[PDB]
Amino acid sequence: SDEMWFCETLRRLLCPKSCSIEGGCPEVCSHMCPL
Repeated sequence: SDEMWFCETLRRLLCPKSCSIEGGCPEVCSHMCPL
């Protein structure tokens, strides 16, 4: 817990959540978890 979350939370904070809903998100959002 909180490990895989942390990366995805960084995603949720630095990337617009719309990325998972509608899209239209910058490619940085994709490599926010390069692990």
